[PDB]
Amino acid sequence: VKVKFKYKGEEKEVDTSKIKKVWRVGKMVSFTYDDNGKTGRGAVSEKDAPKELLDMLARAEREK
DNA sequence: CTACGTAGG
DNA sequence: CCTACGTAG
Repeated sequence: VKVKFKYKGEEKEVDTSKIKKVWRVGKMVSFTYDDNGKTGRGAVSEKDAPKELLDMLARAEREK
């Protein structure tokens, strides 16, 4: 149910509902996410990015 | 080793 | 300022 990525040498999983912001960098989907009020950072490839997330990205792009 | 987007302490 | 991320150049 969550986004799986690697950040600074480790695998992580975050529930989409935790995403704050998302944007595109080449083929990479980059983002920030809530970690208790603290702001995490994560990135994953679009091939490994899950629909919902891709959906958030689209809207964000559409908007702006 | 550079580029690309964006924010973090 | 500048790294971190995935992928290409």
